[PDB]
Amino acid sequence: DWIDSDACMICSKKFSLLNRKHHCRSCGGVFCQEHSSNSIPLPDLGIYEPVRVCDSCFEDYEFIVTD
Ligand SMILES: [Zn+2]
Ligand SMILES: [Zn+2]
Repeated sequence: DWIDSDACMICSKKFSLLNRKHHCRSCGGVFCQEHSSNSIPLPDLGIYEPVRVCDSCFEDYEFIVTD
């Protein structure tokens, strides 16, 4: 499920203490803060409080909510 890498999957900037690593709880990828600034619940995983997701997973969720 979760993978790891040394850089953001969207912008390829390398993580460091000044640009920390974060995982998307929906897709398992790694992203910088700028590309994972939103959080959403993941009911299909039994998670009902907002957890961090990447922009792509956030859009997917938002599309379902306002469909
Ligand atoms: Zn990034
Ligand atoms: Zn994601």
